[PDB]
Amino acid sequence: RYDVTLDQSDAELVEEIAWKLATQATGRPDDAEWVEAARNAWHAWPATLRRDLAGFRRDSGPDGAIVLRGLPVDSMGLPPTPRVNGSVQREASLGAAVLLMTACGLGDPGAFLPEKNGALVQDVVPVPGMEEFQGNAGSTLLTFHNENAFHEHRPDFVMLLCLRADPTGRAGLRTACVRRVLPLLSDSTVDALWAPEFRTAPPPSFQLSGPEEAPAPVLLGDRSDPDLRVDLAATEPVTERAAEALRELQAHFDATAVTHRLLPGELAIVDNRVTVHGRTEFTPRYDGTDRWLQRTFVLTDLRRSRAMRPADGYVLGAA
Ligand SMILES: NC(=O)[C@@H](O)[C@H](N)C(=O)O
Ligand SMILES: [Fe+2]
Repeated sequence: RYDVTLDQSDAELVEEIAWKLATQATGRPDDAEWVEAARNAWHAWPATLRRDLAGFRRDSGPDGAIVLRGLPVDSMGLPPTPRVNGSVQREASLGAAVLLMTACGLGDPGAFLPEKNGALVQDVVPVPGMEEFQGNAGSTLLTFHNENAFHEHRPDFVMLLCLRADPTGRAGLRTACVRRVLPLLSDSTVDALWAPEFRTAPPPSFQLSGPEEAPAPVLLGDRSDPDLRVDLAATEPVTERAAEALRELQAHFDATAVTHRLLPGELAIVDNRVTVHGRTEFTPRYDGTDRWLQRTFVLTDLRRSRAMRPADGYVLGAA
């Protein structure tokens, strides 16, 4: 129940709902009125899909991820893949519709002002000159991370909708769940990961060489079913045992990861409380045919971040 292919009937209904939202709803995706329309439209989805999503929200399973297949994307109408840094989806579209409806089903959408200018629907596309970036515009191997790990109100879910697959065949999303990793880790590493000996900075998407947060543990919550907070690029160990812990953690992420090559109309939803993600190295063409995902973050309890959301909006900033 973590790999869901829409049947023809459900696929046609969601298509209808997404078109209606994209073409008839007033305003544009970042407007509160559009998110409200998306929230109402979500409740028109077939019960089967709403039940699937509700089940995943309640229990994201041993891999902490779900992939839905057969969602609407306008492949014939799709323009060349953007090649600019900071690319975001400001205009109404089927992709924005699918993402924002689903976000309202799982919680609410949200974004962070310093990243992709706080857009609710963000492009994940390779950008010339950014090949070596540990982030959405890169094409070198992207290390495993919780999304925006530094942040107190980091995404609860990360949703990635494929508009255009990587035509080269080398790119794949990788997800690794701590539920697979924990039983395999050495006792010394587990003890290390519970200790406040790890310091984490914002990812480069926020800025370059940003200020690191205070030292804290990687593992959080329940001893048997913990959450985690780590970024193998942005998390610095404060002690020697923390360094070894990170090395062993990395090895087990690699060993336990599931690799997904997404196709158009496929939506991966990663539970960011328990699952890290990364991406394989690939060689972009930079000819408008490259990999194109759109990404929306979900906050399961938007209320918690009110102090960071002026006018009770969907964009989180300082204090
Ligand atoms: N480390 C991360 O969380 C990255 O995915 C970052 N949000 C980015 O878009 O590059
Ligand atoms: Fe990420």
